[PDB]
Amino acid sequence: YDYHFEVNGTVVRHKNKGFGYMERFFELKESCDERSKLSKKQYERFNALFNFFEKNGVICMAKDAGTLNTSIEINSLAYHGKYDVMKKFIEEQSVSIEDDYKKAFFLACLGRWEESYDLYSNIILNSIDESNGCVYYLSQINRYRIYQSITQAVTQFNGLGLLTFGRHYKPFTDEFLARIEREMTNFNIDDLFNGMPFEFQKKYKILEFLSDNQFLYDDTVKLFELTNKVRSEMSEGSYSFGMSSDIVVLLRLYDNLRFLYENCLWSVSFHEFHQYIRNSMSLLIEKAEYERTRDIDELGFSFFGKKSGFFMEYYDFVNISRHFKIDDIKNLERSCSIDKIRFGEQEKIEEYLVGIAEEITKQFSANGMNVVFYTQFISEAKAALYFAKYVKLSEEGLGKIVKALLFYFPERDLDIGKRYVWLERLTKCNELPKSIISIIDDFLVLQAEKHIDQNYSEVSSNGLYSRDYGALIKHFEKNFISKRLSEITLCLTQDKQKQIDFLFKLLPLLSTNAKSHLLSFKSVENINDLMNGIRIGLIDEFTPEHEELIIEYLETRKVNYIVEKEKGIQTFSSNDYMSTFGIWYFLEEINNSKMEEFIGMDDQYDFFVDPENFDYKKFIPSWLKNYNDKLLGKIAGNKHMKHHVIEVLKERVKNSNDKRYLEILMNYFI
Amino acid sequence: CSIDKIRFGEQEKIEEYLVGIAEEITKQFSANGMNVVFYTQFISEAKAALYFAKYVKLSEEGLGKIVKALLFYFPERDLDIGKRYVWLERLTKCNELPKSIISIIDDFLVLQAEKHIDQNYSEVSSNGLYSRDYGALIKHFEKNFISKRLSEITLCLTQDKQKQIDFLFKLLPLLSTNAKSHLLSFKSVENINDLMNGIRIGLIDEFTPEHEELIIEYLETRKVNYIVEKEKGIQTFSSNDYMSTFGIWYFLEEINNSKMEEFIGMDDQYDFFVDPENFDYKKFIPSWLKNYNDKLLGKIAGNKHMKHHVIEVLKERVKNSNDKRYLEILMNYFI
Repeated sequence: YDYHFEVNGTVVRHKNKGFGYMERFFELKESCDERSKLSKKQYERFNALFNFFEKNGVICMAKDAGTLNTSIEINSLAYHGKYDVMKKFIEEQSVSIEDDYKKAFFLACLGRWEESYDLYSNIILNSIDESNGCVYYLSQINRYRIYQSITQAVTQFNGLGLLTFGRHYKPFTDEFLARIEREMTNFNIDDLFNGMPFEFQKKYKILEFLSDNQFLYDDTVKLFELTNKVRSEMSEGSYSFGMSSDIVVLLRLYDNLRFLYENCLWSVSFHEFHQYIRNSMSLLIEKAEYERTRDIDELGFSFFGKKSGFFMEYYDFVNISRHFKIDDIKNLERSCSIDKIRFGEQEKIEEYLVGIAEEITKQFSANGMNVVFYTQFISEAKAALYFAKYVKLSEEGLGKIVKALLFYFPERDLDIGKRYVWLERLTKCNELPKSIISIIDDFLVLQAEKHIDQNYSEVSSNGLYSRDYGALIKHFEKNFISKRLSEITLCLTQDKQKQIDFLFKLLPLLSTNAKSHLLSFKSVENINDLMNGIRIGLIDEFTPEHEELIIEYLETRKVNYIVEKEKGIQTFSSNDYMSTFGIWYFLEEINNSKMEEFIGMDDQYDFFVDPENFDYKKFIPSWLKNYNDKLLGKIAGNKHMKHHVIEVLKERVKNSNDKRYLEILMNYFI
Repeated sequence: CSIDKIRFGEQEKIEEYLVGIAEEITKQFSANGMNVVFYTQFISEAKAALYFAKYVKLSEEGLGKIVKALLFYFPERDLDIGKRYVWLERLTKCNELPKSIISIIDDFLVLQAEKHIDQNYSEVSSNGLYSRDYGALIKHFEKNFISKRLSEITLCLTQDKQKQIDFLFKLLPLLSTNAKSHLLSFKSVENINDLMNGIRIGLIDEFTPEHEELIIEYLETRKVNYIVEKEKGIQTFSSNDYMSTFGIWYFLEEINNSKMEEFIGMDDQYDFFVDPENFDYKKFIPSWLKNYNDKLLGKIAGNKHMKHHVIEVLKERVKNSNDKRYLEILMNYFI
């Protein structure tokens, strides 16, 4: 406790009433004349210290305070996702025990935990020379955190991991758990630092914090204090002023990532460390929304135009891609406008996104699925391709990304509906060239080659099916036709049942001889195809067979929920057809005057049909996020709906962090 | 969060903790023994407990002890007069101000009317809230209120005592009819600054048409002076003039002279309220809505002569700049 060593590189003295020795050391640094007044045996020791503080980024004190720059370098292969380079490092003869400690970390990052548990164990038996407990102590910790990772894996593999993994996997044999359970029983992680020689203690005191949560505590308290200071500064007008709250948050985050990855500590894979980076980055992105919107005069234009959390680099993309979940990112997409946040280093990011797509192919196409690695890696692969919306990628890099997100991605963790959500996000900073549409068209002819049996369906959670992949094609290029889809339409018969419905949903993609031959084979006979007909652009003016069947479905609904309420069941907006009927009646697409008797089936349907009768207490505010441009124009034209739903928007502007509700209010309703 | 949407229970024994805060204040400033070590940590608890008592329901008998410790016995180095009003107003959210507390707030205005026999005492505030606001707090919860001890001080008044002139005039609607009759007899009007210094600051409310005849005479000669200032190059006059007070009292019908439109365009701000139809909105800076009070923003809610213009000119900063207080104007006193 003789000095504060702040995160910028400066030194402020505290609890030092004696002599000031770090005062002397930087007077010896920048003055070569006072140098060589030393001895000879104490001069080769000086070249170690100048190399040491240059690595750790310690600069002169607060008196001679130079302008320090915000830079970071993590020279760790596991941080950058160099998966092939680690496999060529593991399949190589090790020289030292310091190279054994890195392979046991590189196996553990590759999900090869049964080998890393063994490889950490060989370090423990070979680290006998007392050169330093630094190898022996940090391997006891990393092994016990592997065993904690195995034990919570076999609880979620032989336990919950049957219906969510596809089978009852046993990636760890019973002979393995019969070995690792008795070895790690009677092993106290609190007794590891205290049972360790006195040469290790008071020479490695900073490593005692790795046995429990107190290596995160000094940064957790600072993160909670500076969050309230930023949220007070975001409301009181003050920007980032000098050494502000943003750079202190960023540099502590970078020191934690660089201590843990360079020293190969397996604490990188905690939940509590993934929570620290998540709350450290979500504060900096929230402060970045406030520094981009510029209000005050020229004092702040020089203060921070866009730096210290206001600009994004390669190291910031990787932290969000690895340490967030998707609902974590889905928070910030409406609290912040990340599309307005400039992402730099967009060529180093492109090497990261290609390496992930080229490590799904080497994991899900060939044999050896490696289900242990599949648990850890699939979150990072999901969040990287979800957050790849805002980077600008070249054509040779996007082709490996789309061809993995479509084909090689596993269906257990990403269904067919959560592929369209992320293929569409790759059209924000990109268009669809002729090389990416050809990959999507390679995927539609693969599913069409699997729709022979009627038993195969498309389990979609978002309601978005394999027809929307071709709808994303026809959004950009209207003049496109499909080759192999016009060849599969030659075989039309009653043999394969699922070829009937799937080829109908891709009608503008077909050719002239493909569309006419399909209409000669079949026609429309259900309103389910009518909902499919609007999405393919089939029928503009509905024939009165449809308007009969629109209210016929409503009449069967009037049969349905009356006898279903006696049994307690309900089909409220199951397939959203009657809700889509509600928009159709509201946009005056149906000229029937018989739906006044159908009022009283669903709350969404009662909103569109009789807004004077529908009490607006039952209105759900999320419905306004799902209405297009033309629908909100008619709501701006009404008087019955107009001056009442603003009170719903008035309680969502000042109580929800969703910035969409402000946009629906100011652009349409006022 | 929204702490008003949090229900508090055990209010029968939250009150007993808030009374015990009020007694330890009283046992340390009605008494001269101030243990300063205990003062360091107890006042931060006593400050926060009275601050966070906005969200409890108190009694009438238990609220008498809390208000007396807040107004009289709280130390001034921790609560100045600006902050005492911030917290007395917080105690009147869930507890509508009863007559036993209207007595105590009246006791506080008398006890500062007797602290200005010196001419050298100033209420060192920090929030821009002063003794006048406590009088507004009584008038808010009881309009038909006449303070028959502030009346019995402001009548016994002489022109030598100047500090209580600028103190009891700010507490004007609480005084009696005989008490206001004597009090107005010590201040009159001399020059064109004196026609509005005691009104635009003190609200003497001399709303006579002979008074406004000299006001429209001043801006007419200023319009003649504006022609002279236009020949000099700078057509704008002094910014310390009442250029905003021109039309705010005109649109709210405190100036009822018909010759106001003949002197249109004094320097910059005159043409807004006297003529919104023939008004150039490109010269209108919409940052002026900060300097408007609640009622003028409520007054322009029924202003159909600029209703197409005031909505868009407010959005031009709200949709672009990060103005958290301009957004509140669109929410409240607009639409």
